[PDB]
Amino acid sequence: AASRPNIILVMADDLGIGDPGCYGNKTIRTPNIDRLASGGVKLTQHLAASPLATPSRAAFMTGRYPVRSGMASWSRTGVFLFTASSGGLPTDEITFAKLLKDQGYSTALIGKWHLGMSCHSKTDFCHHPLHHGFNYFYGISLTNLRDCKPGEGSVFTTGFKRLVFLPLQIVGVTLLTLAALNCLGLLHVPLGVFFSLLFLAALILTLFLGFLHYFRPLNCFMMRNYEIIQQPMSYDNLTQRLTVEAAQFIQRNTETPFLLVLSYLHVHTALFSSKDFAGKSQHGVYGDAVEEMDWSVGQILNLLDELRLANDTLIYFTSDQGAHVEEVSSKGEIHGGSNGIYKGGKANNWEGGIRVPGILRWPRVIQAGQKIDEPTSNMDIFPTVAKLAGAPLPEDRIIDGRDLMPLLEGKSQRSDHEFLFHYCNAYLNAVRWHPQNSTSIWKAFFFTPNFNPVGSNGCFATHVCFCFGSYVTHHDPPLLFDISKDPRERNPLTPASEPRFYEILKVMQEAADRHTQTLPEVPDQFSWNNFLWKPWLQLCCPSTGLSCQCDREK
Amino acid sequence: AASRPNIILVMADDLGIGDPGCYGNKTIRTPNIDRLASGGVKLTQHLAASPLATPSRAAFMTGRYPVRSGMASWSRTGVFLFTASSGGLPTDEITFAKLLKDQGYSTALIGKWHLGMSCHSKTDFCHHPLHHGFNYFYGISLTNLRDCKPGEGSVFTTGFKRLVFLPLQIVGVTLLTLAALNCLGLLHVPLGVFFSLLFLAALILTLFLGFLHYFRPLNCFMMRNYEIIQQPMSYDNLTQRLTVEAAQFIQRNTETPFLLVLSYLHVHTALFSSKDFAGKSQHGVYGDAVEEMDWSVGQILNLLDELRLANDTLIYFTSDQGAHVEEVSSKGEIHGGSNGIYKGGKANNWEGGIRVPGILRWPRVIQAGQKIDEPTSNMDIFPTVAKLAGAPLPEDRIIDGRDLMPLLEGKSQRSDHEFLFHYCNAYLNAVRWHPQNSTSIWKAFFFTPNFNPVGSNGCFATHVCFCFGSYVTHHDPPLLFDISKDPRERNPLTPASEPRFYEILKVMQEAADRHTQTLPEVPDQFSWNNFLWKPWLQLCCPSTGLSCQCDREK
Amino acid sequence: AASRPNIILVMADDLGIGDPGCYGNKTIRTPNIDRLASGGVKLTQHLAASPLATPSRAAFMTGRYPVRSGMASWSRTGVFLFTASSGGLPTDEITFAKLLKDQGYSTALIGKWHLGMSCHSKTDFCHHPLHHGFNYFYGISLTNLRDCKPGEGSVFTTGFKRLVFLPLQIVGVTLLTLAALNCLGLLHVPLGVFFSLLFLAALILTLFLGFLHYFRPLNCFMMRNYEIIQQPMSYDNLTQRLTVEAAQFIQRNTETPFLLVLSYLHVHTALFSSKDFAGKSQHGVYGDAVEEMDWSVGQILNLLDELRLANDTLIYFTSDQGAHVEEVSSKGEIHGGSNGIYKGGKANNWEGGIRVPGILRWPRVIQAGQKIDEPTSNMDIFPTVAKLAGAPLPEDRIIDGRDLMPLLEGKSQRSDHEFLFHYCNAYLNAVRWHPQNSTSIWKAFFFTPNFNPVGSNGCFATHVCFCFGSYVTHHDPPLLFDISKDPRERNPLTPASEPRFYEILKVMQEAADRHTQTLPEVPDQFSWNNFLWKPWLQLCCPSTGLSCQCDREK
Ligand SMILES: CCCCCCCCO[C@@H]1O[C@H](CO)[C@@H](O)[C@H](O)[C@H]1O
Ligand SMILES: CCCCCCCCO[C@@H]1O[C@H](CO)[C@@H](O)[C@H](O)[C@H]1O
Ligand SMILES: CCCCCCCCO[C@@H]1O[C@H](CO)[C@@H](O)[C@H](O)[C@H]1O
Ligand SMILES: CCCCCCCCO[C@@H]1O[C@H](CO)[C@@H](O)[C@H](O)[C@H]1O
Ligand SMILES: CCCCCCCCO[C@@H]1O[C@H](CO)[C@@H](O)[C@H](O)[C@H]1O
Ligand SMILES: CCCCCCCCO[C@@H]1O[C@H](CO)[C@@H](O)[C@H](O)[C@H]1O
Ligand SMILES: *[C@@H]1O[C@H](CO)[C@@H](O)[C@H](O)[C@H]1NC(C)=O
Ligand SMILES: *[C@@H]1O[C@H](CO)[C@@H](O)[C@H](O)[C@H]1NC(C)=O
Ligand SMILES: *[C@@H]1O[C@H](CO)[C@@H](O)[C@H](O)[C@H]1NC(C)=O
Ligand SMILES: *[C@@H]1O[C@H](CO)[C@@H](O)[C@H](O)[C@H]1NC(C)=O
Ligand SMILES: *[C@@H]1O[C@H](CO)[C@@H](O)[C@H](O)[C@H]1NC(C)=O
Ligand SMILES: *[C@@H]1O[C@H](CO)[C@@H](O)[C@H](O)[C@H]1NC(C)=O
Ligand SMILES: [Ca+2]
Ligand SMILES: [Ca+2]
Ligand SMILES: [Ca+2]
Repeated sequence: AASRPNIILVMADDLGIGDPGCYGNKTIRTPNIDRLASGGVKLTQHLAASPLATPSRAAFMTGRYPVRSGMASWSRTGVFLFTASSGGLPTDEITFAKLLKDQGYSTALIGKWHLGMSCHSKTDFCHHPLHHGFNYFYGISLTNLRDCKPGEGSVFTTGFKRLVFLPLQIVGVTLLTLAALNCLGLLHVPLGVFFSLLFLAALILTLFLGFLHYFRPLNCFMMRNYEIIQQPMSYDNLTQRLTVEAAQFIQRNTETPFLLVLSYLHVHTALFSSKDFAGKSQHGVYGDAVEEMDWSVGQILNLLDELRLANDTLIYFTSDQGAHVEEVSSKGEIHGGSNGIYKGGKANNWEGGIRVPGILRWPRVIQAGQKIDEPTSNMDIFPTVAKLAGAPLPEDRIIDGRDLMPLLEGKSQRSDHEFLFHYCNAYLNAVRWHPQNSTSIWKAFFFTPNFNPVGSNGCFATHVCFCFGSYVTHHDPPLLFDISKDPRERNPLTPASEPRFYEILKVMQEAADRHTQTLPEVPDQFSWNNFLWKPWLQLCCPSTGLSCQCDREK
Repeated sequence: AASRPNIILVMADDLGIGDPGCYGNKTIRTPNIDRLASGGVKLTQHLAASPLATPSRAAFMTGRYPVRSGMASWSRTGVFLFTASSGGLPTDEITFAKLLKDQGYSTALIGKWHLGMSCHSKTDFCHHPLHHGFNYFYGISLTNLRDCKPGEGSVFTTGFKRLVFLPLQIVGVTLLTLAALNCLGLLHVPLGVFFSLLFLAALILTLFLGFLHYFRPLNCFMMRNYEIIQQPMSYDNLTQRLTVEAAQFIQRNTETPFLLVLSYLHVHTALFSSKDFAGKSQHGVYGDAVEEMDWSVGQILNLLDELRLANDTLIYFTSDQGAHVEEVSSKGEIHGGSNGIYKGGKANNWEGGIRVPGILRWPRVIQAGQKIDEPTSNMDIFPTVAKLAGAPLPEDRIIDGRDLMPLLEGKSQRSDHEFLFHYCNAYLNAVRWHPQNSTSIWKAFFFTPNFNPVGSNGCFATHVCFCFGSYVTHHDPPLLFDISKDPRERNPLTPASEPRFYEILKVMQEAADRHTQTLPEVPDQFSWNNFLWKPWLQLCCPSTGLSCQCDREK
Repeated sequence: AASRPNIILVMADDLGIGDPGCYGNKTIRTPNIDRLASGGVKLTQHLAASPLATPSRAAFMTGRYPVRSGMASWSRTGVFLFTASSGGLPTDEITFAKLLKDQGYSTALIGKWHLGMSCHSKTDFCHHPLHHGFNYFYGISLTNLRDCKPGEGSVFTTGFKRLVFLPLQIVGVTLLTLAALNCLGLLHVPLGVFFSLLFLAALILTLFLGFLHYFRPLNCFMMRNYEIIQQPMSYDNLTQRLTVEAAQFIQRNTETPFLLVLSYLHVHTALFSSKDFAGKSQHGVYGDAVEEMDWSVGQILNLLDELRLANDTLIYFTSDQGAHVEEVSSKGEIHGGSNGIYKGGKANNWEGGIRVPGILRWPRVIQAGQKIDEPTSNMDIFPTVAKLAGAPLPEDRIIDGRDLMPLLEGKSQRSDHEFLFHYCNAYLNAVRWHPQNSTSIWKAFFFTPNFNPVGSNGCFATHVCFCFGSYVTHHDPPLLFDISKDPRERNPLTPASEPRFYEILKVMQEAADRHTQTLPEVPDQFSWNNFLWKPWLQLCCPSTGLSCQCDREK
């Protein structure tokens, strides 16, 4: 309440709720994260606003459902995949960094943004962190990917199938069949037809080889503020470089209230580790990455102690969504983390998709060793930090998040989230209703993703499930659950609360009905126009030839 | 004589007469085959009707010289090389399986057929085993080949030279020369000429890469009856899978007279072995394959003993032709077996080409431990088994084979084969005359194959010798031998029997003359029309894309 | 003086003056070369006439500056790089081999020529050793190169950049950009434009792959006299094969005065060694090659002792120019030798480029253990050997070399080289003035090569420095040195001899002025016409197809 503490918000990438020690895992070392939970409050029902990166991060920055800002797609691509695309967090949205910057906070983003970069010109930076309330940025504008690390697979394999391999197999089989029919004297094949087929194969293959050659340097690079500093990105000491930049930022601000958003690349695939962590872990390179990340967190923690800032710094730890079930190396090396008890994971709205770790420590104000089981959202951070900074909330627009501090301080027992809505990109997937004066958590599913292998935990054919069409199965009436009684979501409710369906579904359907009546009519940041590679947007660190390449970090 | 015993005919692929233990080899373990010879009769002059697979097997199935059925080519290709080709054992030919099936035998083929599959439509199966007297088929329609096993060479290298590498070298050298002449100002080369050359190179290379990609799955696959069960064929436990199918067939017929043809893939190249045999042998992976094959034979033998069928089962063991001398890995790893004393081998009519093991066991009727040195043919099985089954011989056509049982039972001392003819595919290579009341074996050569390396045992330039033109050398007068005196064929007769040439060559030339007067005028199953790949004949096990691929065996 | 001794001239390739034991190196074993220096005279200021192979060897053969014979280029290519090019030592030049052959010497060249081969027809051999005074030739017509040994790099990388990789990157980026603009609806791209781009890429790549495939066999091959004997050249026992041919030549001439030029392939890159030398050395495969070369020299030395020819054989040892500083494996493996104290090296006119070992032994006439510090040239051999053979010098043309024997015999104290000129290919680089009755060595630089990495010893961007344009920096006034006081050339003279510049530069500039007034107007053996690959000049040892390939040595 206008006391202006320092604020550090830490976001892991695809860390599952079953990964940290303090959430039940007995073999992953996260001693510094569980230190945070033991010294503070550990949220038990903390819900990301989407099970994919870009929309979850949009909602975290704005305190607003991603559909309110057109940051959720209608197509299969739910996150930005090219740095040189025009979609991004709209210029008229207000982040908590801007709210806090307007109150005199020093603001910095270290690590992953994934909310766009430029719009019309490669230097307008309309969606860049520095245009969205951050005074300093060190990190990457897009995301880590398999493709960013050579010999680690590709997130584009499904796409290569429709657009490259299958057309090229049709052309090739047509050419071989025509040549045989010609040779057997069943068909005169004009050379023009052979020419057309060879020409088409050569064009498809050239485009494909161009994509293979250029994607990593054009899309996997490090920036400081508006400049490229390493292209392609090096994984050498990556996490340590992020740690040093975050520690240095804090040291520049020991007498100035500051806001640090520390947005790790871990543990999104293309897993990696320094020499100090490699090989020595529970579940493969995944474990080394998880606990390299915990090391980095401890380094920041030890800094605040050394600098005597720990008592009046609020620290929040989360991941943007749950771990990715379908993430399996071609050699079967099991990447992706654990969501523990809960079903599903990244890219669906089963509990393992959206229930993420949520830890808050603020030693001066928040009682240590607490545990909040009430439903909270990662959109709640926006109003929490705004009030703490003395920044008024925006009054020209809806804010879906709710201040956490009355709950964190014991002034309140039940959170201000009687209804929450679970979107699958742009499509309303599930409604959550934790009724008042009640303990149960009603959860209806307008649809469910068709898990690709039988009985399997995920959608291993398309690597992620989708939200619409052939990949999904609608349910009428809505398909109801009680998350209070079974977290594992392993039995769909019907015989128990049957004398209650139509009365409680009507109050949940009206909530959705009332809800989608506040959704206005906004540009789609994921339209083809805004998703596709635009040559004039491509940032290219000057090198020899037309090559994009430098290591100004070195 | 209408006693209807069970009948098992076992055919190895390219097993040389110098390979089995019971034929003199002191380092290959064939304990189950030599068991057969010790319990039965071991033929010393058993002669395949051709030194190549397809015609030898045609003659074995029909009891008839391959030229009688148009199953011998005039070109360099002597065996079928594509499953989707229309040549095959003609529909009007009668196999011993059909003769025996018409007497109520249960009939089965396990393993290699190599006598065609379909004619006009991919499902007419006009040449398939089930249309030629077999009630059940488990195996492959074509043959094992180097190309069926990845990283094992190719039988098509000679062909790649004429059709791919040499044209592509001409185009490439023309293009480089033209570019230099253009650049030096000696010749204006229109872009159309460069375009034509590049276009032609691209087309040749695409066709070649298509062949490299598709040949194995389109031609190396397992079938049961009319259905593909594994495509491409897996070599995992291959011989054991064949053993189980053959044992199961016998077990379905313990009270029904049955005919099992067991036609191994061993020891034709693409050699292979289970884990139980790999590495532990005499002469490389060849030895492991030979004695894996002997293991399989012992398993059938032990079955008949367990089931109490051994006493009234006739068993025959042979290979389709002699071992392949010219079969040498690129790394020099010596594949192909041994023909021992005899000269030549697979694809020529020297003794090592056509003299093959021939073992018969029938404990109730055939005295154990016997040894027949009289000339016999692998065409003799057809009338042997027909009489045993009570099936009358076809009387509308010539049968060249002769019942073996009077000889096997000691009722006769000299076989009914005063003259035999040795074809090199469609061309009469050699005449054999074992005169009556005589011991010598006169063998004339109308021509001989030009062994490619000097003094070498085979034709290592084209991998096999041929039967016509540049690869051969005619001889007038016919070039005479006495196989009784030297098996090694190491000295051509002239000074010894010189006062006998013109009198005995005239009686052998009249035999050939009389012989080729019975050869009628028949379709060529090896014409280009019938040898070449026809797209509409291609069996393709349904998979994703246009790919031919399944493992319904699994 | 018409005593007709035998004469052996030994030339290493790129052996630096800091490599032999007898010149100060304490870790390279050259026991047979330093034996030569201990038994004879070791020249301290022996200067190659050029720091590149072809012109240095031209000047050695003719006793004449390379510009006098048009054997120095104006372009970046300073040596012949194709056997099938028409440039070469002009037919009107006279070598010392021809002078000596005309006096009745038996003459032989063993090893590297690098002065051309044929002119208009592949069999005119207008520039071949046998047309330039040698009666016998065993060796290579061009040079050893990285490209002659597979997996050893390429001397053409810079060229691949301008002519292949950069054009192909422009075409590829244009194609990818056009495809994206077309796809985004900003530009209709006609198929003709895509076709043109693909066609151009295919042509560039075909030419490049043709160069990669054909360069080694077409340019790296062994000859005896006018015939190819091994194509491509084998490195197996290469140095030993050269040793045997040189020893055999001597043995054919134990009673006939003979001239042996033994021109090693060592130690030019594509380094190599027999089994007897591999792995056991100071500075890598370079050391093994250097001391394999010393072994070969000892073998010739021991021969003359065995044959009792050592006392009246004059032996000379040198290398054609200094070691190559910029020669570094891609894996950083340090190839190229050491120039010791002196600056620069191969392809520049700093002292390390042109100051080479120079050893003479002639036990009957030359006092052992001597050391000549006077400036001498590798052009001095021509008149030395001519007088020894009784051959008169050519009187229709200038000879720049000067007989060494008055100096070697102690009849004279100062050499006849008051002025020498240091050419960078065709461009006068430096003037050397060792004034008379003086000890200092004045050296002016009209220009200097711009060493590519900062402070680096060489020009590592273009692998060698050049002589003109962007790679060089002119100096007015000429940039003066005193080589007597500092060999390392590490301080440019100005404050010391400042009251002497304009008076001594005017006498050195007049020397150059007077000098270039004797340079006549001659064909350029390095014109594009004479450097470029001509298809009709290509020697091709007959093989299968259009392939150039044989091992008649075997
Ligand atoms: C005629 C139809 C062509 C459509 C091709 C669209 C071009 C796709 O653009 C791709 O985007 C990536 C940029 O990050 C790059 O790696 C590749 O250069 C590029 O091929
Ligand atoms: C300094 C920020 C970028 C300005 C440089 C503009 C030129 C960008 O050049 C880019 O190079 C890429 C591969 O080399 C291509 O794939 C892109 O089409 C091209 O736009
Ligand atoms: C214009 C001249 C073209 C003649 C090419 C003949 C096509 C050869 O057909 C080949 O047969 C095999 C089928 O088993 C396949 O592996 C290949 O698809 C195919 O290229
Ligand atoms: C089920 C028995 C076959 C019916 C399927 C008909 C389609 C066969 O498709 C075949 O695919 C091959 C490679 O994919 C091509 O090389 C052949 O030209 C093509 O005929
Ligand atoms: C239209 C412009 C084309 C110019 C290409 C010049 C051809 C270069 O000639 C090259 O020389 C080498 C001979 O030793 C060979 O290895 C290659 O065959 C050849 O490509
Ligand atoms: C015997 C001396 C040479 C006579 C043979 C003339 C034919 C030379 O053929 C050469 O083959 C090379 C690659 O194969 C090509 O690159 C050359 O353009 C071509 O001229
Ligand atoms: C923080 O609070 C604890 C407990 O009240 C105290 O021991 C510690 O010294 C405080 N640190 C600072 C920097 O005030
Ligand atoms: C703990 O994490 C590992 C991998 O990070 C996972 O395999 C395991 O299932 C997790 N624990 C539980 C109880 O799920
Ligand atoms: C087969 O014959 C042998 C010897 O006559 C006998 O020992 C054996 O029991 C017989 N087997 C059967 C199944 O009749
Ligand atoms: C026995 O077989 C091996 C290979 O199978 C062969 O090398 C050997 O020559 C054979 N024995 C005789 C006597 O030929
Ligand atoms: C060479 O000279 C030395 C010393 O004068 C002598 O010992 C040796 O025998 C001579 N050799 C010949 C071959 O004359
Ligand atoms: C001796 O030679 C080696 C390599 O041949 C070189 O590294 C070293 O510098 C040389 N010695 C001196 C004193 O330069
Ligand atoms: Ca994520
Ligand atoms: Ca065979
Ligand atoms: Ca040199």
